[PDB]
Formats: sequence, C-alpha cells, structure tokens
Amino acid sequence: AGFANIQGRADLSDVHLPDQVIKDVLQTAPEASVLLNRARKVRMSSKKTKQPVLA
Amino acid sequence: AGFANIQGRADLSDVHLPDQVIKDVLQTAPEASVLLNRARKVRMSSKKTKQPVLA
Repeated sequence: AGFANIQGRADLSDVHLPDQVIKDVLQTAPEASVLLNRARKVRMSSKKTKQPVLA
Repeated sequence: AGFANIQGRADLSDVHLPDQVIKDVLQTAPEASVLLNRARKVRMSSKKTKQPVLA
C-alpha cells in the first residue's frame, strides 16, 4: 500500500520501549521497640541474676 | 663357596631396585564441546535475557 503506514507502539520490541526503574524501595522506616527504650537497662553476665528484698 | 655365585635381582631390596613413576597421566587429549566452540557466545546478567529481532 501507498498511504497511512504509521509506526505504532505495538510494532516495537520490549528493548525499544522499556519501563524506567526506581531503585529505592517504597516503605516506611522501621519502628523502634517500646520496652528496649522505656525500661531501665542492665548488662547481664550470667543466665540468672538475684537480689535480696525486704519482706 | 665354589664358582657359580652371582648377584640376582631377587637378592636386592625394593629400596635398592625401585620402580620409576611417570607423573603424566595416559589420556586422550580432551575434545572441546561443539556448542561452546561453534555457537556465538554472550554474557547473560540475569536468569532471562531479551533481544529485538526483525519481523
């Protein structure tokens, strides 16, 4: 044919028409723990610790 | 005693008469793969690769 030949998106390869990528993941920041910040913090050096109490 | 005495090989130790060893293996020189020599080679960088072709 002579006329009305036109280049469509359907005529090209996936290598001609690639999607753009964003490397940054869409997420919210990780939440910090309640007790690991509110509670008083002590360094243990055995499986158990003991304290005397007035009773 | 007498005149018949001569040293045989059966009279010497395995350390006196050691066998020589040859460290090269007797082997048929390895033919290469057909496809890895004959076919066109490219580096892939993911589980799938795609290319354009004329239609």
